[PDB]
Amino acid sequence: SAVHPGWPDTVGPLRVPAGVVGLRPVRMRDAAAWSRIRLADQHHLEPWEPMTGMDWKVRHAVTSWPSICSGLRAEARHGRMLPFVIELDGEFVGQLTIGNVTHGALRSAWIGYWVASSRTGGGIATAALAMGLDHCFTAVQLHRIEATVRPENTPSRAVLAHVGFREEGLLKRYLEVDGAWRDHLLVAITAEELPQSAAHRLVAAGRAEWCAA
Amino acid sequence: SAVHPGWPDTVGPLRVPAGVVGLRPVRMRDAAAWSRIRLADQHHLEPWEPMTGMDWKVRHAVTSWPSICSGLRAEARHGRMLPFVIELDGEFVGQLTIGNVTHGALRSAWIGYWVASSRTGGGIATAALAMGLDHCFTAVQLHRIEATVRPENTPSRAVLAHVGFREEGLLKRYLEVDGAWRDHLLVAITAEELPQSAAHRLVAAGRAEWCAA
Ligand SMILES: [Cl-]
Ligand SMILES: [Cl-]
Ligand SMILES: [Cl-]
Repeated sequence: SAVHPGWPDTVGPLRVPAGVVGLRPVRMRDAAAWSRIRLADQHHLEPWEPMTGMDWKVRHAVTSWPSICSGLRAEARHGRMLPFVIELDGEFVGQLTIGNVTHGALRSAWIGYWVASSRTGGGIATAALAMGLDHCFTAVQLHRIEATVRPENTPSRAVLAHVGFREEGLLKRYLEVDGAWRDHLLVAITAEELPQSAAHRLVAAGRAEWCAA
Repeated sequence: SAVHPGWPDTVGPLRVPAGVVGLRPVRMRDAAAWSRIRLADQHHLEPWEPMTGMDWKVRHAVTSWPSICSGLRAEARHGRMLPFVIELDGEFVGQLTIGNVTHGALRSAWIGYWVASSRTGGGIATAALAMGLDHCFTAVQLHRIEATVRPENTPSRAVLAHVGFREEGLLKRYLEVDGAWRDHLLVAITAEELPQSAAHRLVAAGRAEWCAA
C-alpha cells in the first residue's frame, strides 16, 4: 500500500469489440494457459523478447511457471512491478507487466505486453495498455510510463502509438534480442497527457459499453 | 441506476479455499460453458429444477443460450433480476441469480444458485451466496433476501443454513419440479442480520485473503 500502491488490484472490466477485457494479478494456476500460449507463439515472441539464455520449450513447460509467478509476485510485494494477466471473457490471453517502478521525484515505470495470436478480435493489446496506463496514473500514483520497442516491430509500434505513446528517443544497442544488441525506440506518455489521450477515450468508451444494461 | 441499482456490476473477487471466486453478469459468450456443464450435470440438476416443458437436451443446447441470456438481461434492465455467473479462477462454474426484485416498502428478492457438480462441496456456493447477499444489501439497496429449497435437498439446505438463512415456512406444492408440484422450504435473511452473519465473515475473510500480496 505504502510500499506497493495499486497492488494487488483488478482493472476494468471493459467491453471492447473483442469482448470483455480486464487485468488481474498473475497466479499459480495460470501455468497451463501461459505454457500453451507461449509455446504456440514461440515464433511471434522469442525473436522480439530479451534473450534468456534458455531453451524456449524448457523455459515454458507448465512446471516452470511457479518459480516465475513467485518471482513476479515477490517484486510486486516490494512495489517494483505490477504483473497483470490480460483476460478476454475471463480467460488468460496474455500479460501486461509494469516494471522498474520508482516513486520519489521520478514516479516512472516501463510497460510491456503480449497477447495470444489465436485471439483475433483486435484491440485487446490497446485495451490492456490503456487500462494499465489509467491504473498507473491513478492507483499507483505514477507520473510517467515508458516502453521500448524495436524499430522493426511494426505491429507493436502501431499499438503503442495508437493509445498515445510518444517517441522520445532511439536507444542504441540497447537489449540483447535475437542474437545481437538491438536498437530500441523509447516511447513514453505522462499523466498530464492521459485525459486527452486515445487511451482515456478507449477506457471511457469501454466502461460505458460494459455498463450498458 | 434508478431503475436497476447495482446492475450491471461485478462482486468480489475473493480468495477462498477453492480458489479465486467472483460474480459477474451473464453474457452471450457463456453459451458453450453453460451448455456443456448443464448437459453434463442433467441428472444432478433436473431433480431440483423448475420444469420448462421441454427436453433437457433441447433446453440446454448451445443455441438455446442467446434467448435465455437476452431474457435475463432484459429483466435486469427493468430492475427485476440480477443474473450473475459464478467464476472460479475466471471460469464459468455456475450461476447466482437474484430475482423478483422489489423496492418500495418491501425491498426484497429471491436468490438462487447452482454450481458445476465436479466443483461442489468446496465453498463455491457459500461464497457466491455471501457475495450475493453483500451486494443485495448494499448496492441493490434491499432489505431482505429469500430462497426456496426442497426439504429433500439436503446439500442445498446445508449451504443456505451455513451462510445465515433462517427457515421461515413450508410452501406446499410450490413449484413444478420433477413431474409434480413439490413442497419447498422458504428461508430468508434480512439486512439487520448481515453484520453478525457467517456470510459477512466469509466475504470479509475472502477479501482480506485476496488482498494479501
Ligand atoms: Cl484475481
Ligand atoms: Cl463481466
Ligand atoms: Cl459450497
